[PDB]
Amino acid sequence: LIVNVINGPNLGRLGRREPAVYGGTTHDELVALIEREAAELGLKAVVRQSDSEAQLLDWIHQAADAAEPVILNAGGLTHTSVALRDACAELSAPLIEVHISNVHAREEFRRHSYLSPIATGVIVGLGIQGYLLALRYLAEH
Amino acid sequence: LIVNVINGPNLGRLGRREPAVYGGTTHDELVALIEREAAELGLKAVVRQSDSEAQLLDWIHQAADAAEPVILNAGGLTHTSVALRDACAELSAPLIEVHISNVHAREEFRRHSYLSPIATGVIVGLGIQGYLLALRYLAEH
Amino acid sequence: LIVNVINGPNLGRLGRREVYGGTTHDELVALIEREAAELGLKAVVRQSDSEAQLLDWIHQAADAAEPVILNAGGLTHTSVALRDACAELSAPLIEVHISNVHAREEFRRHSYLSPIATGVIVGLGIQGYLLALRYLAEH
Amino acid sequence: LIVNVINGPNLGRLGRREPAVYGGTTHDELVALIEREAAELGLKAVVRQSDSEAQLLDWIHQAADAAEPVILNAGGLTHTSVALRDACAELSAPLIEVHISNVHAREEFRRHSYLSPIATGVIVGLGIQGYLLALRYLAEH
Amino acid sequence: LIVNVINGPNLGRLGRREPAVYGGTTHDELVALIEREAAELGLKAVVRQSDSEAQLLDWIHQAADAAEPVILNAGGLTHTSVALRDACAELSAPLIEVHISNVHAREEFRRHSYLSPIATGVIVGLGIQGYLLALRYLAEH
Amino acid sequence: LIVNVINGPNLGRLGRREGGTTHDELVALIEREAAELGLKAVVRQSDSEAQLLDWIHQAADAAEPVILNAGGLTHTSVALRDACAELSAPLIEVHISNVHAREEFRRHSYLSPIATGVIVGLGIQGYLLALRYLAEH
Amino acid sequence: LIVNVINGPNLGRLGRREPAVYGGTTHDELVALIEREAAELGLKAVVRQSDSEAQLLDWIHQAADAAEPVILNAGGLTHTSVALRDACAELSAPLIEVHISNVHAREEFRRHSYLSPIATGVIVGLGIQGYLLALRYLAEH
Amino acid sequence: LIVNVINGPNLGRLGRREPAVYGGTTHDELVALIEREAAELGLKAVVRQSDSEAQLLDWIHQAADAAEPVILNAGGLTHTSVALRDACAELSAPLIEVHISNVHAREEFRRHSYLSPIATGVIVGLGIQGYLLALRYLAEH
Amino acid sequence: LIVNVINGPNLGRLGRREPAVYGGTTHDELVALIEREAAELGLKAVVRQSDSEAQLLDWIHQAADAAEPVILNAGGLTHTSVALRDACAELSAPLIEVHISNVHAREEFRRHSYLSPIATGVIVGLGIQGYLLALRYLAEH
Amino acid sequence: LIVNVINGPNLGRLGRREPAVYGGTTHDELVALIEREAAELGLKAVVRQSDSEAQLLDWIHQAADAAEPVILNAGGLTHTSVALRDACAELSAPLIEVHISNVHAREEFRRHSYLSPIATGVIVGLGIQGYLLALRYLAEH
Amino acid sequence: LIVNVINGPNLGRLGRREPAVYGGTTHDELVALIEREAAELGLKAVVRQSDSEAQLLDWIHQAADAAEPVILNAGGLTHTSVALRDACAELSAPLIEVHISNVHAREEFRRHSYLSPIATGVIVGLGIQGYLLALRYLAEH
Amino acid sequence: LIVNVINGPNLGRLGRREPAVYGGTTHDELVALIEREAAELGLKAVVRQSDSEAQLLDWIHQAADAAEPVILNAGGLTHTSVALRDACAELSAPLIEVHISNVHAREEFRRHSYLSPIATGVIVGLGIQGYLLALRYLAEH
Ligand SMILES: O=C(O)[C@]1(O)C=C[C@@H](O)[C@H](O)C1
Ligand SMILES: O=C(O)[C@]1(O)C=C[C@@H](O)[C@H](O)C1
Ligand SMILES: O=C(O)[C@]1(O)C=C[C@@H](O)[C@H](O)C1
Ligand SMILES: O=C(O)[C@]1(O)C=C[C@@H](O)[C@H](O)C1
Ligand SMILES: O=C(O)[C@]1(O)C=C[C@@H](O)[C@H](O)C1
Ligand SMILES: O=C(O)[C@]1(O)C=C[C@@H](O)[C@H](O)C1
Ligand SMILES: O=C(O)[C@]1(O)C=C[C@@H](O)[C@H](O)C1
Ligand SMILES: O=C(O)[C@]1(O)C=C[C@@H](O)[C@H](O)C1
Ligand SMILES: O=C(O)[C@]1(O)C=C[C@@H](O)[C@H](O)C1
Ligand SMILES: O=C(O)[C@]1(O)C=C[C@@H](O)[C@H](O)C1
Ligand SMILES: O=C(O)[C@]1(O)C=C[C@@H](O)[C@H](O)C1
Ligand SMILES: O=C(O)[C@]1(O)C=C[C@@H](O)[C@H](O)C1
Repeated sequence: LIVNVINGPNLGRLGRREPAVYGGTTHDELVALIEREAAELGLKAVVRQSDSEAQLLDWIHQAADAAEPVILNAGGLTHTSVALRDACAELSAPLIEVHISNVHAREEFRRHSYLSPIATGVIVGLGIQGYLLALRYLAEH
Repeated sequence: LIVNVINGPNLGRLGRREPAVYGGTTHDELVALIEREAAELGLKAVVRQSDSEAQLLDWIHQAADAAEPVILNAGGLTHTSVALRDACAELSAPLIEVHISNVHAREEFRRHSYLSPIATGVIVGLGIQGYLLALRYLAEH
Repeated sequence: LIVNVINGPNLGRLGRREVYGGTTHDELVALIEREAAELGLKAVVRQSDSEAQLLDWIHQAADAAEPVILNAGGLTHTSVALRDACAELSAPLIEVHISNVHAREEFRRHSYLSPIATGVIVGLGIQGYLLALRYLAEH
Repeated sequence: LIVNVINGPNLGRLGRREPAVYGGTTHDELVALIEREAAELGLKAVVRQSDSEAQLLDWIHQAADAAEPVILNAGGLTHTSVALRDACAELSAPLIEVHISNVHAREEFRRHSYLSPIATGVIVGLGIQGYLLALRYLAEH
Repeated sequence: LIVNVINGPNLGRLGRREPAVYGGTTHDELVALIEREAAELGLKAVVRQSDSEAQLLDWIHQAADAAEPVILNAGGLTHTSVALRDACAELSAPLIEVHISNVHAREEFRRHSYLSPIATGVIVGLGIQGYLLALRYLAEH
Repeated sequence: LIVNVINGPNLGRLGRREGGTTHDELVALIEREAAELGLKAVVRQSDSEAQLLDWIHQAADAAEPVILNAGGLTHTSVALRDACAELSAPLIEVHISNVHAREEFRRHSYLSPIATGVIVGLGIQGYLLALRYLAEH
Repeated sequence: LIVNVINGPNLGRLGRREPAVYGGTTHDELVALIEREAAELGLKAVVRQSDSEAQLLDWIHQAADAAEPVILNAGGLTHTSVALRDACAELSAPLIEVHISNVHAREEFRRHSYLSPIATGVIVGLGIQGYLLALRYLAEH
Repeated sequence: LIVNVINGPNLGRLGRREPAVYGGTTHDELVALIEREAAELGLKAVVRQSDSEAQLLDWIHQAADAAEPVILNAGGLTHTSVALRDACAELSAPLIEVHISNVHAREEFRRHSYLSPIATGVIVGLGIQGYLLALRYLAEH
Repeated sequence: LIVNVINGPNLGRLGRREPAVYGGTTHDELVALIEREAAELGLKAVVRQSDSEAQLLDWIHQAADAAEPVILNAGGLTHTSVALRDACAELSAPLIEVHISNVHAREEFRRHSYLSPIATGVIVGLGIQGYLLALRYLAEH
Repeated sequence: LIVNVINGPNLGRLGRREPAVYGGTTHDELVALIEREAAELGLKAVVRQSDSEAQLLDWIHQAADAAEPVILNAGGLTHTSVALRDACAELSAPLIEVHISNVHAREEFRRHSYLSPIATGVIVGLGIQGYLLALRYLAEH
Repeated sequence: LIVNVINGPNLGRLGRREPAVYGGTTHDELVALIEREAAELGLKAVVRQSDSEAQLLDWIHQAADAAEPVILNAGGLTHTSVALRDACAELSAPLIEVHISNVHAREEFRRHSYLSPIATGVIVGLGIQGYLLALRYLAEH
Repeated sequence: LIVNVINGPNLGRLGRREPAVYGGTTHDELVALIEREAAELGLKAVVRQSDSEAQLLDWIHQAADAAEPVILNAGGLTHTSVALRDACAELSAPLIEVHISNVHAREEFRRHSYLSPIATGVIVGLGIQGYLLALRYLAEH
């Protein structure tokens, strides 16, 4: 059972700066953490990160075609991209929107998400653990 | 450690009505589910519900005095109540805001929350499992 | 059958003074019960300044599949809790306002109930409640 | 005592389309039903319908000049006509604004009315019976 | 010469938290300072606090029936409660809206009050002394 | 301590037209209450924004507190706000009328977010209530 | 030459019911005044009034083809008619918008005009004499 | 098949007193061009224009009863008429909204249409050829 | 009877720039025109210009104490000054707001006036002749 | 004459979902249809699709350099990209914006386009036929 | 070649109250810096400050008549003054708007400028060096 | 001492067409001017341009990891890109935002920038010299 975990722009640099806002973990540490939690639940997690909106669209496309669930932290494109929203709306399996930081306690523009209205559900502010709680929801649904 | 799970107006009726929106589980079964998960996790779950703002405020106050964390589904008061937000901001232990339904796929006025800017984090649209995921985050701190 | 008339905060002091007419709350319960007997209905007329109490009355009506005529006072404009309790009614809900809320302060022009109500009557004074009965008498 | 019942554009076709929104009663049938209820109340009803704003303005002018009350379902002109509002503000007898459908459960632009601030009262969402109820109000003054 | 001083939700806990916004004086201390100033001024002050909306309305109804002035710090109901405003609008004697904190220098939502337009006057930002100044006004009036 | 009471535009004509207290009368009341509180009140009025700014600059330099009724400039003047922001002693914004029961435009104030506190609609006594707060620090 | 004076809906009832929001002068009396004042200025005024938008459009069309000035009191259509603003935008000669009452001292919706951005100029609040002054502007070109 | 092409206010004046914002083609030349295209397409076009909203409504009621498609350029009433929108919402055959000018390159208010949300589709800015393209859509369905 | 004509900031420089729609007339030539016309009417005009807000307020205070009328072109302050509005709001005689240019055909910020709602009337876009029309109005009251 | 038909993100997947919203025609079959209609018209169509914004900008830069027309369905970038609008605004030949779906009958965010104000004109809701009607306008200019 | 540097209200107090904003340089010191840099560049700088709007207007009127450029830091009047804006629009030589602090990083009202749309360009946030950069642009014309 | 100058989409085509907006200088020429003034100043300028947001993000990451300053003309992404803003907010060295044209003099959407609030300073409207002025600020830190 495959679960795609997809990270958007700038998330490749997790841990290098403001560990107050996004955690101390780097992206390789995140990938290993998610893979371990996913094996413990009976799932396989494919974890991918890209700064390129076209590349993220490609991965969502493949997820739609294989009818696989998506855990998406779209970074900045969360608030700006209709193209990514429409590609995510093709997913027949669940879609969990994840934000490491509490986007409601930050700038006003971070409060609006193209993704939330079409997601199965949203987890915000729970730090890197939010990804792990999303997998666990997909294990039980 | 004690975790408080507080439910706001109307959630006493959980399970009888709009089962595609809220669960099929009743509040009684909900309380049981939470307690069992909390037990597994090394925690103790104190799960209470009320339709009165004054009573919710009283329980939040108690949690603040006790330095205990709160998992709050405020129901309609989420969107309307400054008095509740202000009492919640007194918590020193974590506050997770939970909604059973995906408040972002619903009427616009449900997209606005007084609680979210002052919560540690927010979990929405993951049905009743959002409560159990919130327990799991607090297990980790 | 039974029709529930539910009045919200401040409405206990009807006709008292210190817009809404000179009829008191006692006199209105009597009016509604007279008119409803005449229509062949049983009217239960209840008032509470407590939101939680209003909800419990709504919940009861919804369990018994009975109609509600609701003047929710200030909470018309402010309570999502109450809207959601009323959205559970399977029998009709008629939202009533004694005053013409459209001829007053701008904030009184927004109701959380109207979108989920069967219909709404506004500005016709106390008779508003009687017209709602007459509507419910025809179903 | 004459009461003037006035219907705006498109309502000549009542009963024929959107019966789920505007009822299955035709406009001839409405006129009869209203005339009957008026007589039972001790009133005489003059029911008229035009798709023409100039026409509806004329009939309002006559009602103002005879000091007769008006029951008005102005149809789409509810939302758009300042001219109709002003003609109506001249009236010294009462003005009751009626809508068949519940205009607050429908498109956002139907929630705004130039007539409501200047009317004695408003009835909405009670079907055709909404006209009978306004007649009952007027018999009582 | 009776003055009612009425405190709304959360204010039973004054001085216990956020002492930089609301002060270090407790509610019981505040009762005593208000009582002492009211005596100096030739007034009898009745100081009451509640978390319950319905209870505040009853207190205001009694002030209405006895033509007594009210000094009101409605706390969070300031910005949300029309029922509270309506009850206050029946007062024939002066009404003083008081806030301890400078509500204009805090969150945007605290900058709107249902009470101010119908109050005699408003004092904000002058701490606990705001209530004492409102007493002095009423002794003058 | 010296406390500066500053009145903005049009306030020189108080008492003419609707309280009945004139500006001379107002100065006199303020000075009395100030002395009863152990303070020396300096009360000035100007229709000129530049002059108002100068008075505020001087209170900042002398670390004195200001009671300010800015009149119509309350709702309009960023330059006045910034001058007041420089004050290290408390600033109290006072309005004679209840600005919240009037036109919408009067419900916005450039001064309130930077003031220590605001007193509105208590008439001329607001100036004396603001004196009393200042006397207590 | 010829100057067109066009009044829109409700304005044929000037004088009766009414003001003075709009004066005590009647529409016949207004016609006489304008004609007289126009005579004195060496102009011929043609004064016409209609509650029909299509009829007012027709009169503007005639003025556009005759290359004649227009003094326009559009009534409620001032605030609502794009079609009237488009007819008037065709005029090559001057267009003077006139309102009897001071539209800026009334309801907010009257403060908005489709005609003002395309008019040569606007006169508001000077009563009926408003028309006579526009004539005198037209006499000077 | 019969197709109705209905032009609303001021469009009788195509080509006379203004543009190209609108082309140099007169209404009669547009009628001839539309009839030639229709015939080439195997259809019969009926082209009607009015400055009167009531007349437009009558024509729309007829097309609805005749189950005939409509190409509508409602002119200024596009932006203003709820009554025209509702008459159009009843058409069972396609409705194509056409504007000669590019309404999106003009005033802000031209950018809102009551008709677009209930139209099959919309063509704007393509000049008079827009009508001939709408016809061609209808010949293919 | 004395009439005050008061021009605000930058107006001293009339006819230096840019001749539509401020005109080619200088401030000196405008004083002379206003004076002749005032005499023709049986009135005395006192025409004054200043770039100082305080100076304007003083001139307004004089007219208020002398129960004299004012024709005011506040220039930029029309849009920005509550002080100037409050000063004019004291005038017991008529106040006419004048603008040389059609402020409705210009920047959106020029369509808001603090003066218009308290003025007797308003004249816009009729050039320097606006001031003479204003005098004419005052001659008749 | 080369015409460029450019499709944006997700549109390579046409025909796979929401047929319904976008039709059953695949991208391959669309290219063939547009090629064949172009030939009928004496044009040569070059039909390209990409998920990459950078790639779209290069294709529009080439059309700007070669002075060739563009039919552009920008998909989600329609409502979000200034960069795309600016590159389009450089086009010297006609630019026709196409949407397969009726974007005004869908979410509010879809009713805003960066492209429309600088397009020659806009065709929406006519299905894939919209691309062929756009070719036909270009054949005439 | 003369260059007017004009400083608006409160800027006389530079240096002695907000090093973080604003900076440590006094007005006298800024004068000497600017004159020095200007000499380096072959310009003569005239640097002037006033808290009086009438005074600033007069200096802008003078630079207008002498066709000299202006570096303007209007302080608070930037956000509030139409009069200042209009005087500035008369300059034929370049007008450089300067702000010492980054006004986009501050309260939302400092983000609106009446001067930006009419300036040649604008420099913000580069501290006092902003004045010296503007001179360098003017030295290049 | 390295300074990176980074240009966004369409800016490769500088100088070619639109020279009254963006100058007649081409990109190659810009790079030569920038490198020459950086030498003059004791600095090394690395000047790059890309139409790809992913590439831009990578350039900004490398500047963050090297603690180098950035002068950024983001082009259209200025107004639209949160992902860009976030990458820029990692920069420990100064960030200068530069726009060639005066964005406040253009369309309203150009007056909003995601970069301004997190930049050190912003230069707009000063043409190509804007970049050289930003180089000079940075020389002086
Ligand atoms: O996971 C984060 O909280 C986020 O999604 C990442 C980068 C920012 O652009 C988002 O707004 C928040
Ligand atoms: O958990 C639910 O999704 C909710 O919190 C409950 C009741 C409603 O009032 C809230 O909007 C959503
Ligand atoms: O009965 C009505 O007029 C009302 O519901 C009663 C009290 C007020 O709070 C409502 O706005 C109106
Ligand atoms: O009868 C009413 O429901 C209505 O007035 C009739 C026609 C529509 O235009 C209104 O919005 C509702
Ligand atoms: O007195 C106080 O400042 C307040 O009234 C009390 C609690 C908060 O909820 C109000 O916003 C401010
Ligand atoms: O003191 C008064 O209430 C006020 O400050 C004076 C003049 C007006 O401009 C203010 O809005 C209120
Ligand atoms: O004459 C004017 O006052 C007006 O044009 C006439 C009738 C109303 O509908 C307008 O708002 C004002
Ligand atoms: O044909 C069009 O350009 C239009 O429909 C005609 C007249 C105007 O009122 C519309 O805004 C555009
Ligand atoms: O005469 C008028 O056009 C105006 O009063 C004069 C100067 C400008 O500042 C106003 O906006 C209009
Ligand atoms: O062709 C369509 O209708 C559209 O251009 C394509 C995809 C969506 O992102 C647009 O909103 C509509
Ligand atoms: O130069 C400064 O940044 C400013 O111009 C000075 C004073 C404040 O009023 C401005 O907002 C910014
Ligand atoms: O440098 C220019 O002024 C700009 O940064 C470049 C391209 C456009 O998209 C921006 O709005 C302005």
